[PDB]
Amino acid sequence: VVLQRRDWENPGVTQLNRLAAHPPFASWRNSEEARTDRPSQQLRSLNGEWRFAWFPAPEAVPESWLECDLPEADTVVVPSNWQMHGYDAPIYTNVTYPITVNPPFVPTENPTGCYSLTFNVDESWLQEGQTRIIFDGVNSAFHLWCNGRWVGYGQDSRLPSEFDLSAFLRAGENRLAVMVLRWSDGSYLEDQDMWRMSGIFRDVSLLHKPTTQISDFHVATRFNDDFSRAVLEAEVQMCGELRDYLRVTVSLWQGETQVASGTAPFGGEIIDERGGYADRVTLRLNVENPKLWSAEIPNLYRAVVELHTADGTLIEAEACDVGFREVRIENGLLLLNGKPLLIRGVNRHEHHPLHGQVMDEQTMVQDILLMKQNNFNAVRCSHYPNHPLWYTLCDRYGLYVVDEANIETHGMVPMNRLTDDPRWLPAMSERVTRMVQRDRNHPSVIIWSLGTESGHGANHDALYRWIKSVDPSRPVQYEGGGADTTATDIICPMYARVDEDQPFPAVPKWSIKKWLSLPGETRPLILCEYAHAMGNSLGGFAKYWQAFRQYPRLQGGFVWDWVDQSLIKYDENGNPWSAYGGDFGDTPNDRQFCMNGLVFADRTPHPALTEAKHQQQFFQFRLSGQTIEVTSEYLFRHSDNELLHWMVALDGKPLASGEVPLDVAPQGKQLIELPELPQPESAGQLWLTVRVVQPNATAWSEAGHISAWQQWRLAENLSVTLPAASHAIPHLTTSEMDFCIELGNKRWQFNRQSGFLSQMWIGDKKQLLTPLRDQFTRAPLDNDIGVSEATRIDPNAWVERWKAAGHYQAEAALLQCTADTLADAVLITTAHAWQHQGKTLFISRKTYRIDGSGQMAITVDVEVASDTPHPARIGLNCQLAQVAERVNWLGLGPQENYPDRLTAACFDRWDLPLSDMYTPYVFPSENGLRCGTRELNYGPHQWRGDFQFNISRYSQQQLMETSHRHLLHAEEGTWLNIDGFHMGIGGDDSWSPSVSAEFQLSAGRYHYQLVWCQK
Amino acid sequence: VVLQRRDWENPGVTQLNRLAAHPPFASWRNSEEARTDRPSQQLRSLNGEWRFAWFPAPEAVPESWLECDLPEADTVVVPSNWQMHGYDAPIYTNVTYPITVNPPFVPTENPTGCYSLTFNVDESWLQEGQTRIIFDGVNSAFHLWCNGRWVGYGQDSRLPSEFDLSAFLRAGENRLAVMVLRWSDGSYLEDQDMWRMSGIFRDVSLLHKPTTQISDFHVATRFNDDFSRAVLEAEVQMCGELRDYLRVTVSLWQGETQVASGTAPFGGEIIDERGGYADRVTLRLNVENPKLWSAEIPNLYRAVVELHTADGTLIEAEACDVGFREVRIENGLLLLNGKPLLIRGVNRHEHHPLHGQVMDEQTMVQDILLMKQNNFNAVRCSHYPNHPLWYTLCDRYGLYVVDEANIETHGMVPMNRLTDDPRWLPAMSERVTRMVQRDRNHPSVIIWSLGTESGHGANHDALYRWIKSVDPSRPVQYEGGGADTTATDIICPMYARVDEDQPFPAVPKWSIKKWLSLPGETRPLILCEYAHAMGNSLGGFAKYWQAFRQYPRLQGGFVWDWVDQSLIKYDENGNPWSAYGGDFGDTPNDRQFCMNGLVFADRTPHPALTEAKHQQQFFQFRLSGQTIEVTSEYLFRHSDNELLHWMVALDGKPLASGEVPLDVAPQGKQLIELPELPQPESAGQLWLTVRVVQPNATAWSEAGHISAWQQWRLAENLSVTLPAASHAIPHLTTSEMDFCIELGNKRWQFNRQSGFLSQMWIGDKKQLLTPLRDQFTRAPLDNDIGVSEATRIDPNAWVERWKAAGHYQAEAALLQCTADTLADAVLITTAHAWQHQGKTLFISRKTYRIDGSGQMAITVDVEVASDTPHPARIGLNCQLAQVAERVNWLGLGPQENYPDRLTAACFDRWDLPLSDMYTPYVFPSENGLRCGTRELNYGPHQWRGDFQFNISRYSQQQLMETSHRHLLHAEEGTWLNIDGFHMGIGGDDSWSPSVSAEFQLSAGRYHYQLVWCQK
Ligand SMILES: [Mg+2]
Ligand SMILES: [Mg+2]
Ligand SMILES: [Mg+2]
Ligand SMILES: [Mg+2]
Ligand code: NA
Ligand code: NA
Ligand code: NA
Ligand code: NA
Ligand code: NA
Ligand code: NA
Repeated sequence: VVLQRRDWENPGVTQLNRLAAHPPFASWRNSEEARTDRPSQQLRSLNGEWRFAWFPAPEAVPESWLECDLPEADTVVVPSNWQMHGYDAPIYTNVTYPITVNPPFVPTENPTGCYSLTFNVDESWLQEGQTRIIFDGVNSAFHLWCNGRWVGYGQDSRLPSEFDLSAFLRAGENRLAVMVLRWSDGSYLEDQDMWRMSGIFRDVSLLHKPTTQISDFHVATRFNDDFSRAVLEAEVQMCGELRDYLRVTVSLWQGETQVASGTAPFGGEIIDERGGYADRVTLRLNVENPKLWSAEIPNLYRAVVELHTADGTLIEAEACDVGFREVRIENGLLLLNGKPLLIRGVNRHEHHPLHGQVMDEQTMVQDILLMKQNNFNAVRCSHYPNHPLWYTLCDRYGLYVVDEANIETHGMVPMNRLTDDPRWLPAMSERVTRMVQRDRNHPSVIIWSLGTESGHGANHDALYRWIKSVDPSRPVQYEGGGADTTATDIICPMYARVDEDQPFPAVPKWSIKKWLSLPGETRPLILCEYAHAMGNSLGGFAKYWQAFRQYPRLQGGFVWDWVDQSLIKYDENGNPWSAYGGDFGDTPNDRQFCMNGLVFADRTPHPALTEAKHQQQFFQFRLSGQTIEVTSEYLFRHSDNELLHWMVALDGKPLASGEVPLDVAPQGKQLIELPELPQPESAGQLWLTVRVVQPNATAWSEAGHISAWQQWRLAENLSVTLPAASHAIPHLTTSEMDFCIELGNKRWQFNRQSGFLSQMWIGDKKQLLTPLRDQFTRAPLDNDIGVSEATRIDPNAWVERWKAAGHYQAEAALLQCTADTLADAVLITTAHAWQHQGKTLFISRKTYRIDGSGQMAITVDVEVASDTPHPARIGLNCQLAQVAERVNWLGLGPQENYPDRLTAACFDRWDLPLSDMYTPYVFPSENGLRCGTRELNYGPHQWRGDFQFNISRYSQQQLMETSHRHLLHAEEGTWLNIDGFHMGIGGDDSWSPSVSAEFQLSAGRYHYQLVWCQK
Repeated sequence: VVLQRRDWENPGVTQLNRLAAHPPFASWRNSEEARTDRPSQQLRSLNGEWRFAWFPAPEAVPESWLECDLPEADTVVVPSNWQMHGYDAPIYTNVTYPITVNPPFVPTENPTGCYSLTFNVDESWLQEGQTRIIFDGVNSAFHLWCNGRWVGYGQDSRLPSEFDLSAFLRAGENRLAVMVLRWSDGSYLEDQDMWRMSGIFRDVSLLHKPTTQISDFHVATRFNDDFSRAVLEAEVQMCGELRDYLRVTVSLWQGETQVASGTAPFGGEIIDERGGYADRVTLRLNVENPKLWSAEIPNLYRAVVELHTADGTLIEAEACDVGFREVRIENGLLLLNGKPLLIRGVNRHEHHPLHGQVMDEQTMVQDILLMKQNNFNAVRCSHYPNHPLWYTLCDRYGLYVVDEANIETHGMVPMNRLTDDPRWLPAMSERVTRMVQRDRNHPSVIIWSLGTESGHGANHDALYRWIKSVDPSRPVQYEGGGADTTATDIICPMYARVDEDQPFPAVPKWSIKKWLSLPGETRPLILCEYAHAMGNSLGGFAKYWQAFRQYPRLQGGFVWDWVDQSLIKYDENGNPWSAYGGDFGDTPNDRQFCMNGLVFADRTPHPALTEAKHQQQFFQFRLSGQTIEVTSEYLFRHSDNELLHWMVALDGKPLASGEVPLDVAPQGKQLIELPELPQPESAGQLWLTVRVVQPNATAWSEAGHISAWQQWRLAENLSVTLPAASHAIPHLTTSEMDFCIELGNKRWQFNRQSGFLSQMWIGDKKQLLTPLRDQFTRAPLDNDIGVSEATRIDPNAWVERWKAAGHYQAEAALLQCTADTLADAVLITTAHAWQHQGKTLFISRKTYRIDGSGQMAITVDVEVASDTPHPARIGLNCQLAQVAERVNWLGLGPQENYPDRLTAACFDRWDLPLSDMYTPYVFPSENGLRCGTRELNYGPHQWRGDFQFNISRYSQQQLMETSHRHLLHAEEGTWLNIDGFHMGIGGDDSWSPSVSAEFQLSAGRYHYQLVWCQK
C-alpha cells in the first residue's frame, strides 16, 4: 500500500500516525532528578552504529529488507547526512530549486536511504505504560517499520516526529527499518540558500511515559509597572483516565531554595456553554522582587511540574528553565523589561564542514562564546527551527533569539505562488504551530518569525493571527512581500541602506531613516538581514551603527551571516581543501554564494569580525581637554567587571599610561580626569588610546578580555628641521636605453623606452624582479563581481564596467622621460598615458628626486577621465627580489582594513610575520590592505609618506585567475602594492554596486608622494 | 489500498485527487448564451435513475461490484437521501453526537451506500479537452471508481466535490461506482441540530472544458463618496499553455445594452522580487451613475468573461450576475450603500417532508415568496453552504444572505475542544476557504460566517483573518465563545433578551440595550438567532422591534427559524402523518425539538407568522386629531406602489372609509388629513383602521397585497340607557341537592354538593355535557415544558412548578352556596377553595344574577396565594352539548392571539368555521385563544364582557395526554374556555422560563364579569 499511495507527492498528507508536538520531555520518576536537570532512565539514546543501504528510487528497495538485514549494506554512524559518507553528491543552489518546478511532483529517480537497527528493549518498558520513538530530524520525508510491521510516515526536516511503539515491540531483540526519501512535497517549502542534503541528521531516541501522563505544559510571566512583583502562570494538560485524586504541583526554585509553590486538582475554569477542560489546570505563583532575565544578566529559575496523588505519590515530573522577562512594543519601540532594545545580532545556519548539517554541543558552545566575545547579543535561526540544545544554551549564556518556521519558497514565480494558495495552508500551518508548541517556554526566544522569502500571501496572514492568539507574550515578524505588511509587528527589511533609497516596483527598500517616517507608520525597525559578509566585505558598517544610535526607532539588525558554508574535500596526496558549489559535480550550482560568513567553516575569524566588535561596543567615549567622558549603553547592569586602560604615545613610542576603575550605571556617565602629560621631546603626532578590560573571567570570556576601545589625536608638533646637508653628490650616466644613477653602494636604473624604474641595486644585488609600475586595477572582490558569470554577464557590476572600459587590458604609452643634474641631486621626470581603443583613460606624471643621502623622493600626479568608470585604485606596484620574515609598519592595524572598513584599526607601530599580511579567503581576491600608513619596513627597505599597502607572495594576476585558495602557489619574491588612494569595498549587498559615493575615486585629479630609502 | 487506509477515520485526509474550488462554471462556447444564461452543451446532468445497493459496512462490499452491476441492487432516483427510500432509519439528535464521541474513529458498523451508473459520452469529448465530474453534495464521505479503476475520495457534505475523468473514459459504455459512507471523521464537524441522513442528495454533472481555460474569476465594485461613480474590478485566472495571442475581455451589460468593456493580455502587475502572475489579468471598468443593488430594489447587471485571441477568436466564456453595492461598518453601524440597515431576517434549513434534504427550485421559490410577503428582507444559511441555486434566487428577488461554513462541534466538551486544536485546522480551513472561493461573486451574500456552536478557539481567529485578507468587501461574523470575541465584526448573540440580563459564567447573554454600551464596546449588534418559534410561541416579539427602532446600533436579527423539520410517515390505511424525533426507532433522540418554524413542513403558516409581518412593517404611524402621519423605513425607494385604505367602525359596524395615495420618500414623512367623520348616534367605541395596499402585482406578490396596518381608538360614548323593563319574574325551585331557576322555556340547575352550574335547558334539550367550573391550568405549551422529561425532570420549568404545587390535581371544596329571591331576579352565591396536601392555592367567589329578560350575569373574584407559582389562567370551562359550524365574535382577530402576542390582531367583527378556531400544532398543546373580546356568539349562545377565549372539539385533558396531532379524536359536543386573565406564552427561548414579569398573573386578587344569554 505504501508504494501505491506515494504520500511523498501529496501536500495533503504530511504525516501518518504521528503524535502531537510538545515541549522537551524526559519523564522523570524522581522530583530531585528533575530539579537538577540530571539524566533520566526513561529517555534512552539510539544514536550510534546503524545499518545502511542506498537505492536510486523507492521502487528498487527489495521486500526482504523489511525483515532481514541486507548483506550488501554497510555500517554507518547516526546522526549523519548520507552525502557526507559519499553515497551521492551534495548540491548547492541559491534561489533555483534543485528539482524541476512541478508541484506536487518530484523526480522518479528519487535517491533513497534505507536505515536499520537491531536493539534491545527491556521487559519493564512493556508491562506498564507507553514507549515512543523520537526522530528529531529526518530530511526530507520517511516511512517507518518495526519488526516488519508499518508504523507511520513523517515530513518537515527540522522538527521532531514521534511514534508510539507499545503495540509493536517484544522483549529482547527488535528491528527498526526507516526508508528516507531525498525529495518530497515538503521540498517545495524548503528552498533555503544552503547545501541540499538528506538522511537522519539529528538525534533518535526512545521515551517511556506512564499511562496517566503530562501531555503538555505552558509557562507565562507577567509584571507590575516597576517590575517589583510578578505572577508566574503555568497551564498543564494530561492524558489517561480522569480521577478526583489527581493533582499538579508547580514549584519554583532558585538554586536550592524554593521560592514559590502551588497545588491544585484538575478541572479548569468554565470556558463556554459546555463547561471547561476537566483534563487541564492553571497554577498561579506570586513572586516579589523577581530577578529578571536579559542577555546582559541571564537570571534563571528552575520550574518543576509534578503530576501526583492528593496523598503525595509521584506519577512523573517534567521541568524547564524560567527567565522572568517582558517583551512588548509600545509607542513604536520594542521594549525588554521596560527599556528600549538595541539588537547586536547575527544570522546563523547550522553548519559543520566535516559532518554537514549534523550539530553537536562542542560546536554550538564554540559558536556562542565567539558571538559574545565579539559584542553580539542576539541570534536568528536562519531559516528553520534549530537543534533543541541551541535554545537551552541561549537561555543559559544570554542571547536573544528569533525562532523561525521551516518555510521558504524563494524559487516560485511569483514568490507567493504557494503561500497565497489555500491548498498549501495545511502543510504551512503544521510548520508554524509545531514550532510554537515545542519552543514556547524558552526565555531566549523573544520574537516569532513566519519563515523567509515566500512573498506575501493570505496564509501568512492567517498564521500571523494564530500566533498572536495563542502566545501574546511575543511579537511576530515576517520579511516577505516588502517587509512592512499586515503580517509583521516589526519593519524588518533585508539589505535596506542607511541613506540610499532603492525604489523597486511593489517591494521598495527605502533608506531605513526614511522608512520610519512614512505617512501613517509607527512601528520599530530591525533589519532581519544586513551587511552581507561575502569575502572581503563589511564596508559601510559604521554608517548603520551611527544611525542605530541617533534614531530611537532604529533598533539594530542581524548580520548576514555567521559562518562560511564550505565543505572539506581531499586530494590525491590526502590533503584537505575547502570546497563550494559545483565542486561535487553538482549542476546547476551557485558557486561561492554559500560563503558569506564572519568566520570560516572551522571558526577562524575573517577580518570583518573585528569591525563588528568595535562598532557594537557597549561603551561610548568623548574627549574634552584632559577629560574623558564614558557613557554606558547597558540597560540593566553596572560596569562591575570593568576598568579603563589609557595610553599616550608619540608615533608609536609610549610616553605615559594608567588605569582607572569603571563605575558606570546603565545609561550613566563617568568623567575621568587625565593627569598632567609630560612634554614631548620631539616632532610627531601624539595619540591617545583607551580600552575597557575585564579583569575577571566569565562564563563566556577569559581574564583580560578587551570589550571596547577608542582613539584620539592629541597635540601635534610638526617637524621644522632641515636634515643637515651631506657631502656626496649623485652621478648620472646617460645611455640610449637607460638612465643610471650612482651614489656609493647604491644604484638606480630607469629604462628609457618603458619609462619606469626597472632595477635598483644595493651594493651589487638586484632588488627588483619586476619594474616599478602604476596600477589602477585590483583582483576583483566578490562585491566587485556580483552575480556576473562567464556565460551570463551583468554589465552593471564594477568588474564588468572595468573590463568593458579596458582597464585590465590598457597599455602604458610613454609621453616624456627626461633627466637633469642639480646642485645636490638628480631629478627624473616622466609622463605616461593609458589607452584602450583610442580613448585615454589615465595620465600619470611623476618626478623622482635622488639626493646626496640616498633617499628617493617620488612625486605622482594622476588625471582620470571623467567619463571612465572610477578606478579601483591609484598607486604603484613591483615584485621585490627579497623574501623576509617580518613586516613592520606605522599605521592602522594590526588586521586587514579598507577605507570603508577601518574604524576598528588603531594607529600604532605594528609587526607581523609575512603570512599574516595575507587573508586566505576561499575565493581569492585583493586582500591584506592596511590604510593610513606613514612608514613601512621590509628587509632593508623603508617607505615613508601617507599611503595604503598590501604585501604578499601572490600577484594580483594570480589572485584573479585562481578560483580556490588551495590552488595558489607562492611566487619568487614578494609583490608590493602601494596606493595613494583605494576604492571602498562596500557590501550592503553582494549583487549590485554597493560602494557609497564618498569612497569612490571620482575627484579626477589625484596627488601623492613617497620617500624610498635603505635602513 | 482503499480498505487498508481508512481515509474516513483520518482528519488529515479530507480528499484525494480533488480539483480546486471555484465559482459556478458552464463552459459556454457562445457569448450570447453566456449573457442570457441559457443552457450550455458543455454541462450535462447525470440526474435520474441509478443503481443502488445497501450494506452494513464497507468490508461487506463485494469486489465484483467494481467490475459489474449487482443483480440484487435496485433502481432508484438520484438526487436522494437513502433513508427516504427505507434502507435504514433517519436519526434526530440536537446536541449529543449520533455516534460515540471518540475522535477520529467511527463505528465499525457503518451503513454503506453503493451507487452505480451506466452512461455514454459524446465522441468529441474523448478526442480533446477536459471532462470532469461534479457532485454538489454527498453525505458524508465517499470513494469513486470509473470503469473499475479508482479515481478519488471526498469529504464535506455541503460543498461540491469535483474530479477529472479524462484518462478514465472510453468509447461506448462507461460505468461509475460510488461508495458512500454514512459516518466519517467529517461527522465530528457536522453536529447541527437536525435529522442525520446520508447519500448523494445534490446534483451530479459532467463539465467539458478546453485545455486552455478560465479556472477562476473574482468581481468587485468600489465607489466614490456619493455613489455617482463606480469602478468594477475583475481578476481572471487561466489554466493550460500560455500564448502571447491570448486575451481576456470583461463586458458589463444591462439587458441588451453594453455599458462598459475592458480587454487585456495575460500578465499581471509586479507582486514581489520574482515578478507577477503570468497566468492572470485584472480588468477595471468605469461606470457612471450605477443602479445600486439592495433588497428593496435588486438592480442587477450581467458580466461576461471571455477568454479569446487577439484577432477575435473565442475559446470559452463564463459569466455571472453583478450587483453594485457597498457593505461597510462605520462608526459602529452596518451600512449598505451609505445607509444603516435594519435586518428583518430568519434562519432557514434545507428541509422537505417527503424528500428530506434534497432541494428543488419549486420549494426554493415558494420559500422566498412567503418571506418577502411577510416583510422579511434577510435570510441566514443555517448552518452550511446551501444549494447553488439559492444564491441565484436571492440575487434576483432580493434578500441579504449570511453564508455560513459547514462547521458545528456543539457536542464536544468543552465546546471548543476541536476548534482550539491545531491538528483540526486543515479540515476546518477547507470548510471556510472553499465556501468563499465558490460564493464570493454573489451580491446577495453580505456577511461571511465561520459556523455555529463550536466555542471560541484559535482556529476561528486564523480563519477570521484569512477571510479579511482575501475579501475585505464583507464583514465576518461568528457567535461562539460569547458572541463578542475577537473573531467577529458584529456582536451576534443568540437568544439574548431585550431588558433582562442572563449572567451565565464566561458566556453571559447581556440584555441587548446594555450590551451596546459596555465599557470599550463600539460594534453593531444583530442577533444571529432570536425569538425561538417552537409550537405556540413568539410572545414578546414586539419588545424586540421597539428597541431595534429606538437604538441606532441595534440593527435587527434572524428568527429561529423558518420551517418545521417534521417527516412524513404512513399508517395502516396508508394515510400520511407528521413525525418527529423518535418515530423511526431512532434513539437516543430529542423528540419534538426539530420543530421550530414559522411555517409547518408543508409551508402552511403558523399563527406567529402574522406577528412577524406586522412588527416588521416598513411604514410607521402616528395620529394627532384629524392628522395621520406616515413615516417610511425604506432606505432607498419611494412608495411608488402603495395606497392607504382608512376605515372607521362603531363596535364592528362600518361608518366611513376612504383611499389616499402614498407618496413618501425614504425616511420621509407624509401628513394625511381625515375628512370630518359623520356623528355616531348610539353608544359605543369608534375605531380607526388603516392599511397600506399594493395595487399592482410584483415578482414576489399579487395585486391587492397588504403590507402594513395599524389601529386607534377614537371617540367613545359610554352607554347610559336603562334596559327595557321586563314584565316576567324568575322562579326558584329548591331541593336538598339542587337549586333550579325557571323563566319561560329557559331552565338553570345548580348542584348544591359541587356548587357549580351542572345543567341548562332551552325547552327540553340539555345544553351541557360537563358542568361550568373554574380552571386555573392549560395543556402545557412547548415553552411551558422546556427540556423537562419523565426520566429527567427540570424542576425550574413552568409545567414542573405547576405539577409540584398541585395545580393539575387540585380538587374544589365547597364553602358556601346560597339562593336569594329579589324583586325581579334570583341571586346565587358561591365560594370554593382549591387545595392540595392541606395547602390552599385559590379561592373563588361568585354571584349569578338571573333576571326577567333571561340573561345571566356572572361576577367572579379570585384570590391566589402569593407563594404558589402564578397560574396559567383565571377562567371557566364547560363542555357544550351543541356542535355548530360557525364561530362569531367581536374582538381581536381573526387569528390566534395571546396577551404577549396580539399586536398583529385587529379589533373588529370576525366570523370563522369551527376548525379555524383550532391550531393543529404537531405536538398538541393549548391553542386558538383570542383576546380583547367583548362578545362571543356560538349556536344559540351569547357571552358579553371583556374576556379571552378558545373553542374546539378537544379537551385540555386530551391535548395534554396526546403526543401527536394525528392521534387526536373529536370529543362529543364543544369545549369552551373563557378567561378573564391568561398568562403570556413567552418564547425568547424554549429551555428556560421566558414569560416577562408583566405577563405573569401576580396581582393576587382578580375580578371579572360575564353575561350569558340566548340571543
Ligand atoms: Mg506529502
Ligand atoms: Mg533565499
Ligand atoms: Mg478523513
Ligand atoms: Mg447545535
Ligand atoms: Na536606536
Ligand atoms: Na548565501
Ligand atoms: Na579569484
Ligand atoms: Na436600530
Ligand atoms: Na431545534
Ligand atoms: Na400534549
